[PDB]
Amino acid sequence: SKKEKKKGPEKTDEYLLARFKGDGVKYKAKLIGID
Repeated sequence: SKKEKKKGPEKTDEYLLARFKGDGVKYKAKLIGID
């Protein structure tokens, strides 16, 4: 098994801001309730 664990980090909460500068806005807008 020892071999490149899950792709990149397994972060997901504090990591939001990590990806925020990428595909965060795409769903952020929608997950909110825009159009």
